[PDB]
Amino acid sequence: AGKKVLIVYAHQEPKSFNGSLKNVAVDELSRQGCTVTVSDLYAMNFEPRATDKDITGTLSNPEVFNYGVETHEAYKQRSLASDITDEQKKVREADLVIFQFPLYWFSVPAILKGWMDRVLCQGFAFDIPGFYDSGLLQGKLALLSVTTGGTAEMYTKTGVNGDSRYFLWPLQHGTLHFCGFKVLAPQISFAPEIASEEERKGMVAAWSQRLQTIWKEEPIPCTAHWHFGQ
Amino acid sequence: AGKKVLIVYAHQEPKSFNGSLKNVAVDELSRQGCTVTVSDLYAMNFEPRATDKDITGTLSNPEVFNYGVETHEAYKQRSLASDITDEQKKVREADLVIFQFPLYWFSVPAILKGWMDRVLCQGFAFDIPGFYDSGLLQGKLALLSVTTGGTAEMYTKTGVNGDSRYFLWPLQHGTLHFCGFKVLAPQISFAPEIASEEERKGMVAAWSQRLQTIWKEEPIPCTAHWHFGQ
Ligand SMILES: Cc1cc2nc3c(=O)[nH]c(=O)nc-3n(C[C@H](O)[C@H](O)[C@H](O)COP(=O)(O)OP(=O)(O)OC[C@H]3O[C@@H](n4cnc5c(N)ncnc54)[C@H](O)[C@@H]3O)c2cc1C
Ligand SMILES: Cc1cc2nc3c(=O)[nH]c(=O)nc-3n(C[C@H](O)[C@H](O)[C@H](O)COP(=O)(O)OP(=O)(O)OC[C@H]3O[C@@H](n4cnc5c(N)ncnc54)[C@H](O)[C@@H]3O)c2cc1C
Ligand SMILES: COc1cc2c(C)cc(=O)[nH]c2c(OC)c1OC
Ligand SMILES: COc1cc2c(C)cc(=O)[nH]c2c(OC)c1OC
Ligand SMILES: [Zn+2]
Ligand SMILES: [Zn+2]
Repeated sequence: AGKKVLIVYAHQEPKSFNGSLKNVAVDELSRQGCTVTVSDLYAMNFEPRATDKDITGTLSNPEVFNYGVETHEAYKQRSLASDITDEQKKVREADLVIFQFPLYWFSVPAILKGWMDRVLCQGFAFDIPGFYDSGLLQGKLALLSVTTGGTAEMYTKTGVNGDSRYFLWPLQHGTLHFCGFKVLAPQISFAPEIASEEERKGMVAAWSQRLQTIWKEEPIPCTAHWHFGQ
Repeated sequence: AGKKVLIVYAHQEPKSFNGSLKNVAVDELSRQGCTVTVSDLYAMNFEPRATDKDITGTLSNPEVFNYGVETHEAYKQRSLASDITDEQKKVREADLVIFQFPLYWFSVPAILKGWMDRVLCQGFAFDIPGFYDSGLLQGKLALLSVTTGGTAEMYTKTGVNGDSRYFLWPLQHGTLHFCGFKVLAPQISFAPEIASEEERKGMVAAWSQRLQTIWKEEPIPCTAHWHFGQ
């Protein structure tokens, strides 16, 4: 039915497993009659650096640059760079934001980290006060769809990498919940490179099949308990 | 002495509290007679995107681009882009790598994420085998000197942000420990912007004092227990 989805996609190679997961999301959401938009960050040469080029107006303090102060004021005055406002319009319209990426250093690739740093500015995504459950993107859903090099077993509490949920914390809690998003359970596609060709097709099908009923899902409780236990 | 230090610094404004912290680290380590080098990433316009420009010459598989495979092959065949190779020479020579940055979204700014993603490549920082305790940079020390916008009290386990140690995990453990580093206790300068002209000088002065005895320090046990445990 009547939903708008933004997929923020961070992989260099269209033929990759990430590209397959993004393409199946588009195909299935499209099939459902949803509105779908993809921000293909590498193809867009998306600027990840937080710099003074992100404000085009008179600086609030031209003597000592403070990226958070200057972008907050620029957002209110409409003087942010247009690549930022282009992504902001997509997020604003979206009911669900899916992030599709390979795990780099237990986190997002820098090009996507740059999307979070620059697009989710004060005034647009949160305010002080106006964060966590009162964040400005309240009402919207977010979902991380992550691929890893490590196996599910490496990503357990007693495994070497620790539990998968541990690395989710700065993303689900520190970023998405902070901006007010309700967070759907992560899609984690373990070790596609080590899996067989059929185990891969299976992981792509499993994502497609989940997407069929994504509008029926409740979010996670995005708490310290959920991520860490005890 | 005879020790080498690399400071990887990620802040746009030389007059910032981050800039002050970097400058006192240069001043004090220089005073002790250490060899000191600073990678000032915003001044270098450091590239954060992981792309096929990171390999010069021609590719291992030009049909399907795999960043990890290609940069592993390029490292071995000495055909990585010169910005990467320049940083790897700094790291190879360094006995201690200090990361100086403001926390962005419970993590490093994207410009710094990009240095970790691009410089810490397979064959250089890690391989199979050679990770965690046996990572390729074993013997070297690493230290995160982070400033935050939130207060220490927000960064307690039952506070709004959770324990600081929770966000340190993907950086200290998933990145630095993985590559072989012994991780020195992070230096966390909580909410400098809400603090006095002093308190701030207190904070800078304490970073300078800690640096006096930095070579006597023992690394933290970089384990799940240290980050999450009882
Ligand atoms: C800087 C860097 C940091 C990293 N850090 C981490 C980390 O911290 N933790 C960790 O676990 N991993 C890490 N990795 C590894 C990375 O997460 C994995 O390599 C990545 O997740 C694999 O996803 P991919 O799309 O690149 O896989 P691909 O190699 O593209 O996928 C595997 C295979 O599936 C094929 N395929 C594509 N579509 C389909 C389909 N329709 N059906 C069947 N097969 C298909 C592909 O062509 C390929 O042959 C890191 C990698 C780099 C480069
Ligand atoms: C995208 C983004 C994401 C963020 N995400 C997070 C997050 O997840 N969690 C979080 O807690 N915060 C977050 N922050 C806020 C950020 O971490 C802090 O704003 C930053 O850490 C403050 O350090 P600074 O150097 O930038 O401060 P400054 O503003 O430069 O420091 C405060 C004052 O100290 C002055 N000063 C400089 N040198 C000295 C000195 N020698 N002695 C005394 N004073 C001096 C400065 O001029 C200034 O007036 C985020 C910010 C942005 C922009
Ligand atoms: C930094 O690169 C990689 C890092 C990791 C880390 C930190 C943990 C892990 O379990 N697997 C990895 C991996 O896959 C085997 C990588 O390369 C593909
Ligand atoms: C994205 O920006 C900010 C984010 C945070 C987060 C996630 C937690 C926190 O405790 N403080 C923050 C902060 O300091 C006021 C920021 O700067 C405005
Ligand atoms: Zn949460
Ligand atoms: Zn560790």
